[PDB]
Amino acid sequence: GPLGSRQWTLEDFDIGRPLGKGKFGNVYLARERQSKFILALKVLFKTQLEKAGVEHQLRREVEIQSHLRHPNILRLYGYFHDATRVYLILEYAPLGTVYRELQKLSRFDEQRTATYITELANALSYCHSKRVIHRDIKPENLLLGSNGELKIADFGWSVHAPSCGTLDYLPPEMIEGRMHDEKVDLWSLGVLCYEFLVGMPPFEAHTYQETYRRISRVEFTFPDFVTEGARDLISRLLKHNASQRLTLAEVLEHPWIKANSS
Ligand SMILES: O=C(Nc1cccc(C(F)(F)F)c1)Nc1ncc(CCNc2ncnc3ccsc23)s1
Repeated sequence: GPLGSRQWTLEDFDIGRPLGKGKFGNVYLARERQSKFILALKVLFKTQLEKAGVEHQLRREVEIQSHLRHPNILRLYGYFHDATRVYLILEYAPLGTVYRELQKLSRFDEQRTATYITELANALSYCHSKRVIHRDIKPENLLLGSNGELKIADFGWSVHAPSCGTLDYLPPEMIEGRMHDEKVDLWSLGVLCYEFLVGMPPFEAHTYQETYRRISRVEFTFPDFVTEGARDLISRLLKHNASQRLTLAEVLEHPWIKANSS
């Protein structure tokens, strides 16, 4: 492909409409001028990265992504900069974010949910084998390909094991500033499964302090419609003791996953 070749500049691209907004910058549709290749560009600001102390994290993300190749991980082809801005050259996800899909549908059926969980678990299995922990799994970081396949994105917070918004997706060991490993992604997977079926994550609250309290205690309940198989998978992922959480192999072979995934 044309985005694997070169020292990229902004003048190499036609810029299109905004695809999304982020805390650290906007994402735009783009077209590479020579090849006419359609892609996305995320535009970040130097001052903003400097002040937050995250420039090395961005370098690490680009480096991590230079190695990862999986159909359920969104490609990051490389980056360039000008005087004031840094630009990430990204694979375009034509069907948008899972975050937006959930807003539109309110909740997902068991089939769509199990299918997304399967694809996520495959992507994460691959990351963990290449010892990469994602650490930032949530619906805004999950995008959809031409055929509706899930693609994980944003390795800006990723680390090699062991080692911005709400607390909703973070496990007890992370919110308490403790040592943590690959099992953090397993907790976030449980949170996602719940959110997909219910329409909101299990520790959601009006305050950071209440979300913190409920995560620490693993204090949550299921609405009446959540089936016993889904309850089982979620309860075996949302364990305070990280070592007790299901492995990804065990998720992919879970009876509820097997029955409902396409
Ligand atoms: O955002 C990232 N990295 C980061 C972010 C903050 C801070 C840091 C730092 F701390 F500095 F390391 C690093 N990476 C990302 N990688 C992929 C992204 C997805 C961008 N969105 C889209 N992409 C393709 N198609 C569509 C369609 C709709 S939206 C959309 S964001």
